[PDB]
Amino acid sequence: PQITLWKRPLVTIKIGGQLKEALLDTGADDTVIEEMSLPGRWKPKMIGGIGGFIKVRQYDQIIIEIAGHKAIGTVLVGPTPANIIGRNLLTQIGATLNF
Amino acid sequence: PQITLWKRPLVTIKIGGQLKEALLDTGADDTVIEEMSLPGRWKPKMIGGIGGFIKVRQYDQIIIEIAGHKAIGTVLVGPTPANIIGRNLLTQIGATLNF
Ligand SMILES: CC(C)CN(C[C@@H](O)[C@H](Cc1ccccc1)NC(=O)O[C@H]1CO[C@H]2OCC[C@H]21)S(=O)(=O)c1ccc(N)cc1
Ligand SMILES: [Cl-]
Repeated sequence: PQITLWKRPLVTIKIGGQLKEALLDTGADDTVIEEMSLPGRWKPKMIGGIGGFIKVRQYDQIIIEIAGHKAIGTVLVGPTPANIIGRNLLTQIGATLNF
Repeated sequence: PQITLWKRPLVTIKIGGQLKEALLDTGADDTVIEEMSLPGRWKPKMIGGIGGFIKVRQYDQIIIEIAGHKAIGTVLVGPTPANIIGRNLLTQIGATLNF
């Protein structure tokens, strides 16, 4: 779809078989999801944002559906203020910014 | 223009008579600019993201040119690690996310 920006660009995702709400976030390099149980191996990592750094679990090669579009890639799981879909997955679904 | 998301969606902006590079950020409600000495009145604000909150100065009705497109609106200034063009100004330049 074409998504205008008067409202937050919130979509439904499916991850680990579970539906969640997430924000399409062109300012995020990486995808960061709130704490949840997720099948797969993970590695400890840190990620920084506007306010500093947090600890996350890095899950590689996770299947995620984003507004009906399939991606398979890295998801960081940790205490984020919001579920954010970053460029690592937005590129997989063919998203571009246009003006 | 169309901006793909393989790389950070950085554009040149003009604000307070200075040129800067900034992210076109669909995940940001508001525009946040790295510390700079803007004239005029402001109001304190706190904004939160990954890692917690930062203190910023909220300036209203600030003129800002974004990739050659004029805009005017609220700009938050403070110790952000990135210049962030948020939805309050993305809408003014007619930006959409498309997939
Ligand atoms: C977390 C979002 C809901 C909100 N953020 C916008 C977001 O696009 C930031 C924007 C951003 C960009 C660079 C540095 C800090 C913040 N990106 C971000 O945190 O991405 C993280 C995940 O991937 C990594 O790549 C960038 C940092 C990491 S935010 O910068 O915290 C922010 C929060 C509150 C307001 N009012 C305005 C902006
Ligand atoms: Cl505004």
